[PDB]
Amino acid sequence: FRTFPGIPKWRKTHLTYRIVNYTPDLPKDAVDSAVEKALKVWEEVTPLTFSRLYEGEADIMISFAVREHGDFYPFDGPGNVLAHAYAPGPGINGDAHFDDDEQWTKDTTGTNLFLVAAHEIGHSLGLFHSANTEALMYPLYHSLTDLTRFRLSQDDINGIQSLYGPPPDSPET
Amino acid sequence: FRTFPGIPKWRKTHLTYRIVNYTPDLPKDAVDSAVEKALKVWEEVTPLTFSRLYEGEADIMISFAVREHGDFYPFDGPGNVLAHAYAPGPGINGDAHFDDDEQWTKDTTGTNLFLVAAHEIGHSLGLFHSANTEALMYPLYHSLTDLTRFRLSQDDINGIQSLYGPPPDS
Ligand SMILES: COC(=O)[C@@H](NC(=O)CNC(=O)[C@H](CS)NCc1ccc(-c2ccccc2)cc1)C(C)C
Ligand SMILES: [Ca+2]
Ligand SMILES: [Ca+2]
Ligand SMILES: [Ca+2]
Ligand SMILES: [Ca+2]
Ligand SMILES: [Ca+2]
Ligand SMILES: [Ca+2]
Ligand SMILES: [Zn+2]
Ligand SMILES: [Zn+2]
Ligand SMILES: [Zn+2]
Ligand SMILES: [Zn+2]
Repeated sequence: FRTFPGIPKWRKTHLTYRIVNYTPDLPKDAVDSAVEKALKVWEEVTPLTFSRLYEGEADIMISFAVREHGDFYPFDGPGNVLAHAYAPGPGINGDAHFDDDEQWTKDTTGTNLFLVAAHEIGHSLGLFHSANTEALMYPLYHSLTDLTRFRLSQDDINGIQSLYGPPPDSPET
Repeated sequence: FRTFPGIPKWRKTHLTYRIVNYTPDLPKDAVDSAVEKALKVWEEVTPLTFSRLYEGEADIMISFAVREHGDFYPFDGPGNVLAHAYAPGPGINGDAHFDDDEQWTKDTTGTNLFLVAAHEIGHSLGLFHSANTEALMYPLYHSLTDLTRFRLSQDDINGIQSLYGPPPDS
C-alpha cells in the first residue's frame, strides 16, 4: 500500500460528505446508494464514521464533472481517466470528482460507480495507489461481476489501518 | 428588445441540447420538463426545432454549477446571479449554466427553473437584455413575472423573430 507524501490524514474520526450534483446516467437513489456503500467499505475496518450534508461545505464534496470543471485537472473524455480525488485537508482536499464522459452504472456494464467511489474515497482518506494487483487502490480499474461478494484486500485494510487503526468495536485476530 | 453586437445567431434551424448534470434540488424529471418547456417557449414562435443528445457536444450544453466551474465567470453563492448563458456560436457559445447555490423549484418557493431556463435560452439563441419591463428578456424578469399567466411578451416575440422569423406558414 502507499500514502501521499507527508501522510496527510483526517484529524477527526467523523467526516461529512455531500453529493453536490447528479449524473444523467443513473437514478438519483442509485448514486446515493453506491456512495453510501462505498463509504461503508472504509467504515467497517476503521473508527471512521460518515454523515451526509444536503447543504454547506462537507469534508468530502462529491460531484460528477466533464472536462474543464474549476480545478487544476480537466477530465479527458470517454475512457482513460475515470475520476480523481484529493488527499485529506481543507477545501478541495478530500473531495472526489467523477468523469461523466464515463457511463456510470450499478453493475459492471459500464464503469461501476460503487467501485470507483470506494477507490476514490480511498484517496480522500489518505491512501495513494497500491502496487499490489489485488488491491482496490491499484491504479487500474477492472470489471468484476462480483459486487455482492466485494471485499477490501488485505493490502487495503493494512494501508487504511496504518492511518486510522481498526474499529474500536472489533477484536483483532 | 436587443441582440448581441454583430448579431451572432444560429445559421441553422435544428439545434441540439443536452442536460449534462442534475441538481440535488429537484427530481430529474422536473429538470427535463422545465428545460423542455423553456425550449418550447421559443420554438413555438419561430422555425427552430430542438432535439436531445445524451453524449457528444450539443449546441446548447446545459449544466448546474457552483462557484468556479471551468469558465471565466464563477458563480457567486446564493441569490444575485442565478445563471448565465453564452450567445450563439461554437463550443461554449450557446451553453447555459445554472447556479446550484440557488434553490431551483417547480413553483415559486425557490428560484423557478423554467423561468430562468427560458430567459437563458433566450440568450443562447441571440437575445441580449430588453429595455421593456414586461419582457422575458428584461433583466428583472425573475422578480417581475407572474408564472400563473406566463406568455412570451410581444417584445420577446419581435426579437426572436427578428432573428429567425415566424414559424413556417403562419
Ligand atoms: C483497464 O481500466 C482502465 O485502465 C481504466 N482507467 C483507469 O483505471 C485509470 N484510473 C483512473 O482513472 C482512476 C485514477 S484515481 N482510478 C480509478 C479506479 C477505480 C477503481 C479501481 C478498482 C481497483 C480494483 C478493483 C476494482 C476497481 C481502480 C481504479 C479505463 C481505461 C477503463
Ligand atoms: Ca473538502
Ligand atoms: Ca475519462
Ligand atoms: Ca456519463
Ligand atoms: Ca455550445
Ligand atoms: Ca447566485
Ligand atoms: Ca441548489
Ligand atoms: Zn476535478
Ligand atoms: Zn486512484
Ligand atoms: Zn459558466
Ligand atoms: Zn439575462
